[PDB]
Amino acid sequence: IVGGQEAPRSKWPWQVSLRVHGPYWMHFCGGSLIHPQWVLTAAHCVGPDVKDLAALRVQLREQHLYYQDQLLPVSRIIVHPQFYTAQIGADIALLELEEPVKVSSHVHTVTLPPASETFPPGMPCWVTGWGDVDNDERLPPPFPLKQVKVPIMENHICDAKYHLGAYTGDDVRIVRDDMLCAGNTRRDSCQGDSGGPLVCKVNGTWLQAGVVSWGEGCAQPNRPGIYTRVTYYLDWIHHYVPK
Amino acid sequence: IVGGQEAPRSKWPWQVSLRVHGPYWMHFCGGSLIHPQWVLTAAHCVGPDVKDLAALRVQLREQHLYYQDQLLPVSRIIVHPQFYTAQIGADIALLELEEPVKVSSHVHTVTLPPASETFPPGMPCWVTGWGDVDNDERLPPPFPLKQVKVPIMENHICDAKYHLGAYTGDDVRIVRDDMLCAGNTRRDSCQGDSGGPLVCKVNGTWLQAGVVSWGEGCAQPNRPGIYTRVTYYLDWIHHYVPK
Amino acid sequence: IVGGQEAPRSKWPWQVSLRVHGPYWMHFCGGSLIHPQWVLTAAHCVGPDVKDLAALRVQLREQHLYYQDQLLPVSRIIVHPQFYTAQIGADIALLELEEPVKVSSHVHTVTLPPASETFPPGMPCWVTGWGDVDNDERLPPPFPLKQVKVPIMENHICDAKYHLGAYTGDDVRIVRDDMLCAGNTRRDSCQGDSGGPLVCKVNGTWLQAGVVSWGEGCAQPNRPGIYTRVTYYLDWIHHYVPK
Amino acid sequence: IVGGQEAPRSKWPWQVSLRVHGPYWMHFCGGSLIHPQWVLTAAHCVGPDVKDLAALRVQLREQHLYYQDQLLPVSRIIVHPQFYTAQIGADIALLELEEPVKVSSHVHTVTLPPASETFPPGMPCWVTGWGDVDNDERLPPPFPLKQVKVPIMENHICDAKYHLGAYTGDDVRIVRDDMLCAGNTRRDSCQGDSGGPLVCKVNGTWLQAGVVSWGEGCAQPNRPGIYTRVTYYLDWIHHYVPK
Ligand SMILES: NCc1cccc(C2CCN(C(=O)c3cccc(NC(=O)[C@@]4(C5(O)CCC5)OC5(CCC5)[C@](O)(C(=O)Nc5cccc(C(=O)N6CCC(c7cccc(CN)c7)CC6)c5)O4)c3)CC2)c1
Ligand SMILES: NCc1cccc(C2CCN(C(=O)c3cccc(NC(=O)[C@@]4(C5(O)CCC5)OC5(CCC5)[C@](O)(C(=O)Nc5cccc(C(=O)N6CCC(c7cccc(CN)c7)CC6)c5)O4)c3)CC2)c1
Repeated sequence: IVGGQEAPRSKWPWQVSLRVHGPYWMHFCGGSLIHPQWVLTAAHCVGPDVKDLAALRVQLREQHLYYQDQLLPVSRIIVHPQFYTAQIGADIALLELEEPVKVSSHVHTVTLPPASETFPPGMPCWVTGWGDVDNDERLPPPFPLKQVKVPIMENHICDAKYHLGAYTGDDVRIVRDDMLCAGNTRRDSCQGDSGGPLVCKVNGTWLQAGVVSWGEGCAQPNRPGIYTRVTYYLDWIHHYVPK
Repeated sequence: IVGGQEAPRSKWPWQVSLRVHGPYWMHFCGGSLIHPQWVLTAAHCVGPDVKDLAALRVQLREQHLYYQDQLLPVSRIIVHPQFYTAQIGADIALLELEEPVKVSSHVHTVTLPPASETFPPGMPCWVTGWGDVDNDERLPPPFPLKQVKVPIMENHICDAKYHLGAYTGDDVRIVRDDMLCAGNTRRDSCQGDSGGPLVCKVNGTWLQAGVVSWGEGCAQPNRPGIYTRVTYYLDWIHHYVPK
Repeated sequence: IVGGQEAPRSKWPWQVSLRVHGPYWMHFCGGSLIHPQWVLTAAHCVGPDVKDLAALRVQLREQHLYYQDQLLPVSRIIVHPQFYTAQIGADIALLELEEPVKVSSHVHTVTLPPASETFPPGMPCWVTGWGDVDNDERLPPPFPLKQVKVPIMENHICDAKYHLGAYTGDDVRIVRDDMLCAGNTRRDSCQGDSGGPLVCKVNGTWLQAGVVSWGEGCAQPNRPGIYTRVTYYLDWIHHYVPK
Repeated sequence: IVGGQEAPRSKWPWQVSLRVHGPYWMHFCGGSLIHPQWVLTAAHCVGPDVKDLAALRVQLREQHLYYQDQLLPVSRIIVHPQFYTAQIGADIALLELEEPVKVSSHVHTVTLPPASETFPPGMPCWVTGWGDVDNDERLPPPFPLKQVKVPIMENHICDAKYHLGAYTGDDVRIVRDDMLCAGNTRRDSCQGDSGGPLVCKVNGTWLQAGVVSWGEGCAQPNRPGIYTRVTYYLDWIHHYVPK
């Protein structure tokens, strides 16, 4: 998270950290608890090549990575079959947990938006995670969960911005219809935030609008952060995740 | 180049080295001289973001990088407008030199294929460059130009290999019709070879079939190297480069 | 620490962590609390060049680095005047804190040896710290304090091992009389343990025999760890540190 | 070499490069040809631990490393038995070549000073090599031999300078009597120059005054480069090297 600050302990009860087996169970991506037994993340965190389920675990909301881990095994990785790279799209994946989580005030699910939900441009939304604090700058120990408020932008404007200073033809699309953009040169998601949630409080209720997916670096001029647009994939989500 | 040998001095008179300004004019991609004032290379070497032309030079064929440099400045970078990433495609670009070079047996242009040539399996094809000699393994000093003979694999066969060990659905095409595949687990291009030529000998004349573009790693199982298919982009090249 | 285990919370109440200012207050050496206003450490951690005091803090015993920091500023760095490099010797220094700390069962001083104690082989001695767990292998998050029991080797025996596999003449002393040797190819201190304590239990009271100083690598054949011999420098310590 | 420039091809005919076996025969230290069959270098290049002679080779004067190597095997490494570290001293070593070199105008020996030679303070002397061009800044390809003129300083002044900004007692010697200092914050030797020569033209004749040994970094304030003083070790040199 670039430009953010450390979250309050009572916020973001759905944030999860994805861990890979090595010298220690290292954080490599975020995710969100969308059902007691399912985590929503980015395909590129876990694909497109098949990975060993035994080398993946999930950690539910922690204020500081690694301090009090209680790592959870995964029973299935479901990567959207249309995924090959983030810039092509379909950058979305589910992780089925071995057990359903017992939810509490502190750890519980996020609400998915209705299909008809229109997150208007400029709506203040929040992105969270334990990623880099700027380009090639790791989050320091003790690894606090960070948050930053990022305004939604229209795809047409996000696409336009990505063409400024690029050779790509102005009619050749960069920001696809299954993506969603937010952020600016002061506030953005970054590497290691991928897979985590972009949430908007709509009339009092938090909804997950996006999954951190890509961008050209972090908080660079005319390069806002790009997310997988949750409404676009609700039908695929609900093919696996009970409603 | 993986599994090469050092090229003989008399071979590959069209090979060029693209240099970026820093503590020294460092090689980052290859190219090919296709006219006395024009180099063909990969878009991803110079795009999709617009670069300062002053920080780019071209070196004509050299047997060892850096030892006898005579760097040439570039007047225009022209990147295919459909280009955004190598995985999507249109990974092709042109550099116009500030001056026409003088040709000789030593240093001369490569012939572009006619539109009809498909370069089927069994064609004798070579890829050349100053790239890594294996995954994350630099070409050592004195940086000789290397070559390797690479077997062509039909696109559909290549596409199918790319799906092995992947989550991506089998009907979601990875290897696109503007690409071409060549190489195996012994013989491949690698990072720093990008933008260089894949040339095949057809009725006694070397024709540039491909531009080194991407792959999953270098000489990895089921992951042949991928090249931009030059025939696809002849009309575009001809918008800029004279007969 | 090589071949350790994580220390129990109730052990080693004198262990401290020395921090340097940067993107975060990063651990670079250990120390020991020998009086409420004084930390003992290795000269090479803070010398021989004079450092900005403002860029140095001390952390009192912590079970995991960084998670619950309460950093303390230092008023004086006092480095043994004979010190230039750890191989020459006098690898010993004192930090005076700006305030006296409050002691407890949790956090308290270590007892210095009487001048007469030699710490011969077979004494039960432990070394503790937050250093590497093997050569070029960091302690992973969550950075627990580690301990390992290390066998003492008499100086002359140690000196003789240091000559094995070396060109240095056998009568040119390597392991000096102000050093002490402990450890083997399973059990050793390592980088980032420097300045921390080697403590041995003598008639029911833990005495600090040594300050982690140097070695050829960590747990390498014929290369036990080398510590500054605290008895050697008692008079110097007592110039500064009260009874 | 810091602050220098590329040498003329006709200068420094005695410079040699020491090579270690790996992915390529990499330069790691310099040396000087002091007899047709002997190279003078620094002990720390090849010691104090014993190394495999099969993994060492010598390269005679090259204008650019690696371009035209003709590597020579070594028949014996003689490390001064008083050597353990550069800061202690005796940082001098000989390498006996498998064959005597046929000397020429281009490649030939340097003259050793008489024992009585006094290189006065301020005498302009030259240091050469293929080392770093500043702290942690490698010499770029194509690796030209560099030179820099460095004035000799008296040991007493060099020692004094190393005490400025240090905790080491002003009467505790840092720059020993078997060392010699030269250089300043604009001109110095650096890492990878170790083992090479410091030469002074005395009344028309080049003599080797020093062997590059150590310093605190390169071209840092009050930290001139430190060399092994050749006159000090003439008797040891001439114990092995014919006169
Ligand atoms: N043997 C043939 C041959 C010949 C020559 C060269 C090679 C190479 C090709 C590359 N390669 C692969 O294995 C490889 C394979 C398949 C796909 C890819 N490409 C990628 O997936 C990737 C990545 O995006 C994944 C991590 C980088 O790598 C590519 C291919 C060459 C570079 C790329 O197309 C690429 O780098 N994409 C890209 C495109 C646009 C922006 C960014 C970028 O700036 N990022 C940093 C910021 C980050 C981010 C994360 C979270 C949030 C934000 C928002 N602030 C941003 C997103 C990525 C990255 O895609 C690489 C190694 C060998 C092989
Ligand atoms: N298991 C016990 C244990 C516990 C804690 C820690 C460890 C470590 C200890 C260090 N270690 C060794 O293997 C080791 C072993 C023996 C000796 C040494 N020391 C050295 O020889 C060295 C070097 O000087 C050799 C390269 C660095 O390393 C030391 C020991 C700790 C650091 C040192 O004392 C040291 O660094 N010396 C030093 C002293 C003064 C200046 C410079 C320096 O700034 N240099 C950079 C510039 C360079 C230079 C080259 C050419 C020309 C110039 C002139 N401009 C300068 C010279 C070195 C370096 O000596 C290191 C790894 C494990 C082990």
